[PDB]
Amino acid sequence: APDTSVSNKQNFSTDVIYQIFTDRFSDGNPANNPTGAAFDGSCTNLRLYCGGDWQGIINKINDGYLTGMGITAIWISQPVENIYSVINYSGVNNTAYHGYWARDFKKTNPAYGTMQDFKNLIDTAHAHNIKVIIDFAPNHTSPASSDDPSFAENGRLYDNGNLLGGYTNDTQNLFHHYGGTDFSTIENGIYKNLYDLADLNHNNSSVDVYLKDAIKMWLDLGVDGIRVDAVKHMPFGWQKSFMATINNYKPVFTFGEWFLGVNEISPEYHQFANESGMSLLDFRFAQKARQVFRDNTDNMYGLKAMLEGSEVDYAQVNDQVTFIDNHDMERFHTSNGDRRKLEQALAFTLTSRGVPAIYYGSEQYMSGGNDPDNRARLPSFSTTTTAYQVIQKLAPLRKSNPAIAYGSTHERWINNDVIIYERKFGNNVAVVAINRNMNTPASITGLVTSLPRGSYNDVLGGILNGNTLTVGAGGAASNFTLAPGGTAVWQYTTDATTPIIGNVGPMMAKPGVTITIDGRGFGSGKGTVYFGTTAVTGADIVAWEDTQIQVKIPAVPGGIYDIRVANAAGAASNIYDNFEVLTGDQVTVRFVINNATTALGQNVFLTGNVSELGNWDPNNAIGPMYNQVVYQYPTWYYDVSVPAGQTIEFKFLKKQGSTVTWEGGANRTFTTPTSGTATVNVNWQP
Amino acid sequence: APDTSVSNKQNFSTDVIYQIFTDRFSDGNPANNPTGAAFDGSCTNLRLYCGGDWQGIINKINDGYLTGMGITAIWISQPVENIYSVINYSGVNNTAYHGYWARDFKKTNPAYGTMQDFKNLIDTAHAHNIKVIIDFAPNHTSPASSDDPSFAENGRLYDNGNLLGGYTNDTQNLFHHYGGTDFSTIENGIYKNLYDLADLNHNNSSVDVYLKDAIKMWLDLGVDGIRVDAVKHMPFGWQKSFMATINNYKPVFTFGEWFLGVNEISPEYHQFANESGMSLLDFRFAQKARQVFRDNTDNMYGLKAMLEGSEVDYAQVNDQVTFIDNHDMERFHTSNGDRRKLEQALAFTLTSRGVPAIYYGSEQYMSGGNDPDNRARLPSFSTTTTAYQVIQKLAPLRKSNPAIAYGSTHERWINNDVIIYERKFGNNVAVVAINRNMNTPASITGLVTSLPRGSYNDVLGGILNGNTLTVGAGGAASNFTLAPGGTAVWQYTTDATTPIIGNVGPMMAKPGVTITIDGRGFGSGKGTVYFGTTAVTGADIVAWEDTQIQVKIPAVPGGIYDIRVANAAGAASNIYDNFEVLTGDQVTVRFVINNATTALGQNVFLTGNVSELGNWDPNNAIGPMYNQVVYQYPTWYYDVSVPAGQTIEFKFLKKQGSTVTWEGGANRTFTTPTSGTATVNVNWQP
Ligand SMILES: OC[C@H]1NC[C@H](O)[C@@H](O)[C@@H]1O
Ligand SMILES: OC[C@H]1NC[C@H](O)[C@@H](O)[C@@H]1O
Ligand SMILES: OC[C@H]1NC[C@H](O)[C@@H](O)[C@@H]1O
Ligand SMILES: OC[C@H]1NC[C@H](O)[C@@H](O)[C@@H]1O
Ligand SMILES: [Ca+2]
Ligand SMILES: [Ca+2]
Ligand SMILES: [Ca+2]
Ligand SMILES: [Ca+2]
Repeated sequence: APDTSVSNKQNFSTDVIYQIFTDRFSDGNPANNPTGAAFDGSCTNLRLYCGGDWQGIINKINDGYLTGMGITAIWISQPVENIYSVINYSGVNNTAYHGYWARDFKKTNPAYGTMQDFKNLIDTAHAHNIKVIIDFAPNHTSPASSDDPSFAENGRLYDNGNLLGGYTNDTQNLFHHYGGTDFSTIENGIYKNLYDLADLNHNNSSVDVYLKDAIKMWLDLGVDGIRVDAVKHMPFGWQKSFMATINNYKPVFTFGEWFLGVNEISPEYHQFANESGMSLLDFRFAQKARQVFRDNTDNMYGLKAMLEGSEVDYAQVNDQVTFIDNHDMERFHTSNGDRRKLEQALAFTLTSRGVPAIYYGSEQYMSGGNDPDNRARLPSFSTTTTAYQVIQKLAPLRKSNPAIAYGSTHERWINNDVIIYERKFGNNVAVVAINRNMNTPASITGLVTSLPRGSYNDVLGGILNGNTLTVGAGGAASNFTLAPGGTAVWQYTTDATTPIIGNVGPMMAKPGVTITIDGRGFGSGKGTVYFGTTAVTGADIVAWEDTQIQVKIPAVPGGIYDIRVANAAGAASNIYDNFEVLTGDQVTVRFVINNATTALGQNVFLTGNVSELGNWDPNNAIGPMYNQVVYQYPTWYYDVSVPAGQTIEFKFLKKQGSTVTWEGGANRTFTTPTSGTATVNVNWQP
Repeated sequence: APDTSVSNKQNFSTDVIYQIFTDRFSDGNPANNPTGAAFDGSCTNLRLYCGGDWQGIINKINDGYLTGMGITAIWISQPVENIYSVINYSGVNNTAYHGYWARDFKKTNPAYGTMQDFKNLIDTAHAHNIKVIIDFAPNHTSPASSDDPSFAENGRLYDNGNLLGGYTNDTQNLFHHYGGTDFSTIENGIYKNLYDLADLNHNNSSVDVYLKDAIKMWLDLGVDGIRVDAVKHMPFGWQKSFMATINNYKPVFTFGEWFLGVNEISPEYHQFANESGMSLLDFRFAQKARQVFRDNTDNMYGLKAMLEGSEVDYAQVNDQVTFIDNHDMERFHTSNGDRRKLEQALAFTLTSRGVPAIYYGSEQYMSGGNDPDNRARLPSFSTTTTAYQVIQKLAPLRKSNPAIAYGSTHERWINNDVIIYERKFGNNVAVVAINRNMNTPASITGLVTSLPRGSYNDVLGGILNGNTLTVGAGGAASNFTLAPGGTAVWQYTTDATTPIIGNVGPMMAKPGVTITIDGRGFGSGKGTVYFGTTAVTGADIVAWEDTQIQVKIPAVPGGIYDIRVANAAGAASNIYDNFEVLTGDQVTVRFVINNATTALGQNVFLTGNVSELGNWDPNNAIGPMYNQVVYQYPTWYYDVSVPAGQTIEFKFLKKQGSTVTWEGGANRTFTTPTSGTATVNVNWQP
């Protein structure tokens, strides 16, 4: 099937995501509305249920509101049954309208709909070529107090109606009981509770298996993507075994939320995007885009530096989900802010690298502060706003122009207020020019592009005051004045003769899994896929066509491989690196080491004989291990994804700067479980 | 030996070449000076001999003039015996002072020195770590008139004293007798005479073998590089067999001259750089640098487009020889024009990609128009000009900082008069800021670089009004004013932990030849070199150290290969592409096809079964063939380098866009000569 197909659940760069708070979009079925204290039909108390549901989204796909805008994927609230309690927090009543307070991950939230309503939403979305992404929040169940078991539903977890347990009297340790986080360390934020939310214990085998069975059920119902809540707050080794469960079963595009503030660049955030098996909401993009287009706290050089820097720091930049606002920030459009600012920031996001997400109601110029005020019901379904038309004109280019979906980003002209950038993929080109200054025109002289000679018409049709671009010989444009607030997009597409890989999904899986390689120029006849120097041909290539190849991962040793395609004529593609072949299915094992005393800046790590443990390489060792909450120094601990059902060999080490101190003695051995978790508890061998 | 060693004859990106017109630099031996009418000791008449010789160049290496400037390679006038005639062109007397009128390619020009002086020059240069490049001009001998055999020496060619023949009564057909070129087409400029120079006929086996024995003789005398004259004027297929003779024998850096005018971008020029086996004087760079820093006929946006476009169009941009003026251009500095223009442009060239060449006397601010006025005797040997000091501070960086020798070029800040670019190779960084505006300071706000946080001294120590750069977190530099005319260079080096290939030489040779791979991070232990998927290890790697590997080309089929290095730990490098493995030694064969009538825009091409003939691929066929001068339409002809001593199969095809029309019949076979040339004259087969 081609790369742009709705059946491509693995890669979303050709898509535009519309993020819906299900309760706040459309009430298509009033019979499923919560009653009494839990419901507010006027939606003026934004902490209560207003009535929006899966039938309302079906109705808006059907009548052309969503499809008219060019949307090709929707991201909805977590679908699972939530608690029914109305919680009073300091006067204000609060309900689970947002879908984040789960009680049963195997059932639906009936305010949103039934299992049949969910099936009908999947089938309507697919019939209209829209992919469906669901939130999934495996970190916690709901607000709970173990001291007061009558508060809310005491964080209770059920498995298809069957009670597994609550927070009070948790004799099975389904939950963490360490108090609440103060967010001081990443360790602190993982094992302590977020606010009053009952923290699930993923080291408990019943919790691990339950959540893995639950995600497979939603994959069996046809979902096409997953957005994981609070990835900063769950053990990264458990989330890698969770991603291996998805990828080795039915791989679908998965991304998480790790919040970053203005000007925060975090190593851990970039490591997580690069090594977890999921991508991230691109807060680095979003925060700089709001500084340049909204708050004017940075200029075009800051935007350029973010695009140039992120291209390097994210191993797969085409998988990162970009946005200009969402449920965790003030709405981009403000009361006293010019609407052209929103329109430009949307045109920039839709033409930039990554997978663009638009927060519902952006096209209706909704304004509002932070939660709950950024989640008002959307006030209108007018299809004639400039913002609606901006998305309607640009969002189809992700499907039709491979340069927009996959290309490189090249700054061609810049000054403090103007950027002109080019996206390029093979011979496909798009050029975007943005003047954020609203009172001064920009004189553009000396613009060179990769466009062939011609008079290119602005894809926006002059609605954001764009103009035609005349390109002569050598891609040189004739000079022009870009209007105050001007935004224009120019493009050229052709068929590629060289194979070029634009995206690969999934990025981590065991031998025998089919991955999806998307791009252009592969040709019609089956050629060769290289995983390192290993060639895969014939029957192992499950499908081959010019924009997409599906191929089985060869039985190569676990490790990181470069992927390369050669078409039937032997012409080879660019290399798409950082593919992780797993040793096999994964389980999370907690490694605990006692009596590992360290100096200042010296930390304990783990390594061993499988790729999952760094293959005995100190530079790739697992850690630094943790040593504050579940166990305290000099005992260190860490939850690590490792191959299931096999005897691994390992050793601990201390590292400080360039010095590695290994444990002495014989190498340690451990036979991992086939599913569930296990704990290894040992003592430092000098 | 390391990449920066004087013994690395294959790659010159760590060098700075100083171009010397031997007669116009230093007369170190007055006893070898031409006498009488051929000589002007005062060098007032710039068309006569002034006395400069190889002993004068030895004296300027030994007294510290050249070594003090940081020069690491000299490029001198053609060393071979020239005609002795004083030619009178319309009253003006003229001699071979420039070395371009050869009469014997196997002897030295006596005015420059004996064989002994040449060997002493090689040894003195090498002892002082200077490489030696010679001109070689195999397109012609000298001014000749077949009608008047008494004019000049009638272009006579000798072979070590034995007359091979002259232009009048050329019964052996050593020369072309088609008249002079009008430069209307490439074909016209190849087979007709340049002005009155007796054009050699490379399809004559005596000429072919003589010129290849002559070059081999000079490689045996120890020369380190060859600059070939008039590459646009010899058959490209003969030039490729000549380059293969060099590269399969004693590979040295070879580059040619193909003139480009202002704003001229030629596809044939780039195709020759990429496919001939030699690189080129980078006229594209030179013309744009002059437009921006000398003439003001373009601004920094055009310089940016030149850097960014040349990156892509040259398959190996690190091998192109850059410059701002030379023997075929008016001097960059004008009579009492602003010296800071020259000083900024030299700084620009010394810190940019490729191999920089400085024309002698640039450090003495010599001015003058076109030939012979740009070749005056240099007027001073002062070592205290600002220009001498600029070369001295920046030239060593090509040896010490691999980002300047090999790195990418990245514009980081720009406006009409200011460019700030960054060179990067691994984590080595150099950042250059240039304000060409001589009256307006520039406030640089928003500069982001790859430099670590800290303060950086301008490497030029303020001599071109540069300043200290303070870099904070994120590579963001503090706001500073770049003075009018300000140029500053800031850098950071640190050792490469992983393999990075910066250059490969030669780029075209047969199996068994040793090639030189230069870069950083290869480590001291032998690793693996890949030519495609063919791993080469052990005894086939002739030498391996951290900055340089020498390895023998494996016995793979002829074709274009990617080269990649993996150090002993298995970390792999970037891919260096476009390496051509030849099928074997090369001979040039003339292919002639008669009765090949074509339509509007339909042309004849040759293809065949060796890689040299495109391997039957019509998109890789040799052509379009020629049909004007040696043979006339509908007879087409072409001189093609093919493997020597074997039976090749071939066919002709006609192409008009995408329609390929083949000859009928069984494929033609020919057994190529082992040495010399051959002609295949054949009839179109329907
Ligand atoms: O704090 C990050 C994450 N924690 C849990 C909250 O329920 C969720 O909405 C939030 O986005
Ligand atoms: O000597 C202890 C430690 N040293 C280095 C070896 O690679 C590793 O296998 C061993 O466990
Ligand atoms: O083609 C330019 C070139 N032509 C050939 C001439 O010999 C040389 O003097 C001149 O520089
Ligand atoms: O297709 C015509 C020509 N092409 C290439 C084939 O190898 C040769 O055998 C054939 O005659
Ligand atoms: Ca409802
Ligand atoms: Ca947690
Ligand atoms: Ca002399
Ligand atoms: Ca010629």
